[PDB]
Amino acid sequence: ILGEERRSLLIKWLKASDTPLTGAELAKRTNVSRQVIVQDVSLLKAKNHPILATAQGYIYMKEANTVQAQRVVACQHGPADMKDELLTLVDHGVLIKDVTVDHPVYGDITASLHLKSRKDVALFCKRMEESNGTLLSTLTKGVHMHTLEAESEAILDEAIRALEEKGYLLNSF
Ligand SMILES: O=C(O)c1cccnc1
Ligand SMILES: [Zn+2]
Repeated sequence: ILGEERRSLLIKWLKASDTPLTGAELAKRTNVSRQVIVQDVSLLKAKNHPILATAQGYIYMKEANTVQAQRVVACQHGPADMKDELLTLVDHGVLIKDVTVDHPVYGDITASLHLKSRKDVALFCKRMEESNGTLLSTLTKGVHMHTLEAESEAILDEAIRALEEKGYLLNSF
């Protein structure tokens, strides 16, 4: 009963929230561990709840008041330019929805980043360097995909052109 009560609260809180809720926050609200929250959300996903774990916390997927522009972008940068690439995108008001790496063993690996602010980017880059941080390894020579989302196609164009000026796009060859 208590586990089902806890998961009912998680759904309520995620539906009411306009921002990601960290596993740590959800764990503190329910007196469990972040690991228990992982298991709760896993069970909810198997019940077809569209809950996504992002780099900033859990979100319940729903639609916006205006339909946003979206684009798949092929990128490439050196092993020290991740923070500058991501900051360039959020500074143009672009949501960095995900990143995909073409891994020789796993195939395409996609992480739901949902980076939106400078603080999102700074905290994510710090946490990845403090861990193993090998999602964008020497395996693809920095080549990777992003799904980007913005209010207009004009805004995506300016952000993508800002990537090219820094040499962060995959050069058609
Ligand atoms: O965009 C990048 O460079 C990136 C994003 C997530 C993880 N590693 C690299
Ligand atoms: Zn990138």
